[PDB]
Amino acid sequence: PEQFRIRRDKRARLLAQGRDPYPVAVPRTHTLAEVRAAHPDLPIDTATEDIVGVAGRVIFARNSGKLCFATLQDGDGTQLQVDKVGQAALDAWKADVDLGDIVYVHGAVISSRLSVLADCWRIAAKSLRPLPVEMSEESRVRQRYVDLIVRPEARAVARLRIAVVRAIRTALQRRGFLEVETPVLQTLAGGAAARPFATHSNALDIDLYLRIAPELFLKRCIVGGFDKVFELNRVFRNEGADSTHSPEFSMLETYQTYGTYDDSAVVTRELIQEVADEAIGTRQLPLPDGSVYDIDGEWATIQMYPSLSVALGEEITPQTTVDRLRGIADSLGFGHGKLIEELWERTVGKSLSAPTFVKDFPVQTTPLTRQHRSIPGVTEKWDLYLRGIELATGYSELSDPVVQRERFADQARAAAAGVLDEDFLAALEYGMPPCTGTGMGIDRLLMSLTGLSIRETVLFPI
Amino acid sequence: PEQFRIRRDKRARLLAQGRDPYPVAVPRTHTLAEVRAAHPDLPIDTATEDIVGVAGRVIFARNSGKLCFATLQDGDGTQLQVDKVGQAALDAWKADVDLGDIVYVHGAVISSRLSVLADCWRIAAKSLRPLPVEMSEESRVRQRYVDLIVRPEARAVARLRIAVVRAIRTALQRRGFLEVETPVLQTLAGGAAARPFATHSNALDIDLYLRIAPELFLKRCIVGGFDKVFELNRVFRNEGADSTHSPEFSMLETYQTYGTYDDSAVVTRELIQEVADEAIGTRQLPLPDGSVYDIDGEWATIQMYPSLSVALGEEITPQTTVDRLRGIADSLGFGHGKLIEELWERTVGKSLSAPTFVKDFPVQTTPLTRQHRSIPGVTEKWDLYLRGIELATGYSELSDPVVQRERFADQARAAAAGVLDEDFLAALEYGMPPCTGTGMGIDRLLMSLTGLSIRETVLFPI
Ligand SMILES: CCOc1nc(N)nc2c1C(=O)N([C@@H]1CCCC[C@@H]1O)C2
Ligand SMILES: CCOc1nc(N)nc2c1C(=O)N([C@@H]1CCCC[C@@H]1O)C2
Ligand SMILES: N[C@@H](CCCC[NH3+])C(=O)O
Ligand SMILES: N[C@@H](CCCC[NH3+])C(=O)O
Repeated sequence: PEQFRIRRDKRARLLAQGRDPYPVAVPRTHTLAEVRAAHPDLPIDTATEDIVGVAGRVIFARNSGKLCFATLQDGDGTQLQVDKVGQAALDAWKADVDLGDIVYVHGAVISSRLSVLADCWRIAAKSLRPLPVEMSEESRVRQRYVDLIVRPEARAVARLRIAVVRAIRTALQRRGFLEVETPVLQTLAGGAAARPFATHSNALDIDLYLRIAPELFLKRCIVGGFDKVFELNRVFRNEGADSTHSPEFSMLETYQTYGTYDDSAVVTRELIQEVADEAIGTRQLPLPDGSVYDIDGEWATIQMYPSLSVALGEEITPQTTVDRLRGIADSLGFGHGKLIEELWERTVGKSLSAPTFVKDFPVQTTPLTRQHRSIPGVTEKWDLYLRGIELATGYSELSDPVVQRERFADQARAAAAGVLDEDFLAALEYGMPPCTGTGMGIDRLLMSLTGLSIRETVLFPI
Repeated sequence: PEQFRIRRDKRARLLAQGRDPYPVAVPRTHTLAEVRAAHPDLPIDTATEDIVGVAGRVIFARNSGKLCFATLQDGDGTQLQVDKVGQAALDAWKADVDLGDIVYVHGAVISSRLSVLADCWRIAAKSLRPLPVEMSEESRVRQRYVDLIVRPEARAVARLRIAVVRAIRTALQRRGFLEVETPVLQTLAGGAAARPFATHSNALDIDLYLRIAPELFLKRCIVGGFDKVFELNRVFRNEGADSTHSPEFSMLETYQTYGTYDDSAVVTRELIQEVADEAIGTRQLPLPDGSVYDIDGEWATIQMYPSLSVALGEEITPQTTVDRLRGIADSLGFGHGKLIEELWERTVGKSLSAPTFVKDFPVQTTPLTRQHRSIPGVTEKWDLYLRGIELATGYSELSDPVVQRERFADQARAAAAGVLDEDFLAALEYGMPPCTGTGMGIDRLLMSLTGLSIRETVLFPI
């Protein structure tokens, strides 16, 4: 609290002295990593004539006499510690240097009874705030910058999420997918059931809506002649937060002409497995529960109605009235579809461990997905539940316009108190070849793979 | 207008007949491209026993007698045209098929006095809207889906923008950069001078601000130990539209520890050149003006004050009063910095052809960029003007906090009528190693490379 001020003192009396604590440039030559990787086994307490210039953060100090010792930590986490040139050197070192301070050092590299000793040295930046040694998982998230410095785990994760996301891109691109960019500000926001964030434009004297999802535009792409498209990026759903939900988040969507939810469920499996392999290296996923979640080999596929039927010891179908459902609903603790999914989730959903697609969903609650090819009353959507998390949905995509138009009229009357995406429908009545969309949640993906909270999967939330 | 209805008729009387015009699946085996690429020179009017199943869009028809002919166009643009099985076949073909209709065909492939002839065939989708044969550059943008189908140029561009953006990622990643993701909804929006879009959260009973730029968060990353970071993605600036300006757009930012605006100007050059090469294949850039813009080899670097001095036949410096500037301003047609840039742009800026960085900018108007190392009164920012477009800016980055804090107080009093990013400043007073940010505009990048309007560079604007 106090030593805040002391650090400011130390800054001032380096300006007026004309030494620079925020130098433009400082001729670093190697990363601590690069040093390590060059010099694995050096005979301890022998020397080598590799001059280098390295920068780092002083995190351990042990100042004593003619000689000070200190740990330098590259930002990536790597570590290298530190007669030679000048006593004034030592006095500045002793008097000027605190911890959390960024420091360049020149010199040759040696083994300690692996450090370096100084031709030159200089401050690259003066911290006017000492690093704390514990911090609340909440304070942590509010100051990720410190987290990242002091807490290793923050580092690896941040890097992982990145590694994963590269993995995804690598994979889709290997399969001949083209990443596209579609609007975020939209005249009306479609592609999912969520309340949008609305904002005012000065330029058009109108409101605008942050995209809850890209599907409608991504579809317009397929129309326009895209074989295979994805768009990995952020969506905004104006609603509550919870372990699995957060109002802005990063989402994959995917679309493949000439293929069905059967095929896309396959891709989605391989996709996820490739990711694990690229970014983690095992399909036997370690967890803070000491446990290991296996995701290798093949994954089960069950139907919603069937699997639910077995669960309630009773046949349930598209046919089953609301009253029956409602009643069964009560026996345990709006409309048909909503009840089926509720019941399904509430019974079969919860119970699952290993990786499982469910498929064949109540039409009532899947207006964008095609009617099932043989079975009446249902659509060709899957969900994919992975270690007990709804991670992804695939669809055989509703290409028919008039069906689709109807699909909305019903949805629309649903919340009336007395406007459709006419352009989207225009799009469809130009032709849209058969295709299967997926959607996947990137935090849930990591969460599902790791057991980390949604608050740890991303750099900066609130 | 009328033939709208006829197409709907044709749809209905295929449902009630139990044939399907929006089939879930249709067993395509090859893309028209794949066919072509397999069968270059086939002896014309000879045959081959490669059965395949291909889909396409019927765009040319010539129905006549026992035999109909029609061009099929893959979405990517490729083309293949089309006794065998059944007369009913021909009757459906004649009666059922219109243009813009998506069509699967099975059979073996042959050379025409390169088409295919039909084992099987089926509709994959029925267009209830005929393609128009011209359309306004505005109507075009409002229905990109049609544009893409009927207008080749729409295609290539869409693909280019994608190719470019992959190029960028390829390049940065080759140089050891890590793409990150930072908030879009921000408690206050910083990183540039623009009015934000504001939106209400239901959850927090508060307003929120769409990011005008990532710099502040991207900086917090560098603090946290990122060596090299970028973030390619969308920003929102709540302001006018014009040939170079649009309220939501896609932007690269970049940050490199231990390097200066000198270095980043180098990267930015190589980056741009690599892109051209990957996505275009020449640095001698063809244009609708018949002309060619050369971007190869090295590019000029001039200083703002100097270059302006020469322009007005008079010495201008940090020192030059507002009154003088204002006066010179009048001689041709707020504050110091604003005048210098205005004058510079208005005189030297306009005059440039070949690719040129300007550097050494008035501090007044660059609060985030470090003070120049030797020269007083200026900062270490460059702009990069490419074929007469402001495409990119680099900075040697202001790491000092107290300076930075001050920088804002001045900015803030500037628009007072009587709140700073305290967290950002907190971040900085933990330490931020010397580094150089860039920012680049993706549409301007393409615009600069091609001569295409900002309205053609993106898929869906308004
Ligand atoms: C990380 C928080 O993720 C989400 N937050 C909200 N608020 N809503 C959704 C997710 C998420 O991951 N979603 C996915 C969307 C595609 C299908 C799987 C899943 O529903 C919805
Ligand atoms: C395609 C429209 O681009 C822009 N629109 C607005 N409204 N503002 C800017 C751009 C753009 O490309 N910008 C760039 C930002 C980084 C530095 C170069 C350039 O200023 C600002
Ligand atoms: N739009 C879906 C994702 C794609 C589903 C397949 N078309 C969602 O928001 O969940
Ligand atoms: N934030 C800048 C781009 C990065 C400049 C370098 N720090 C802008 O909005 O133009």
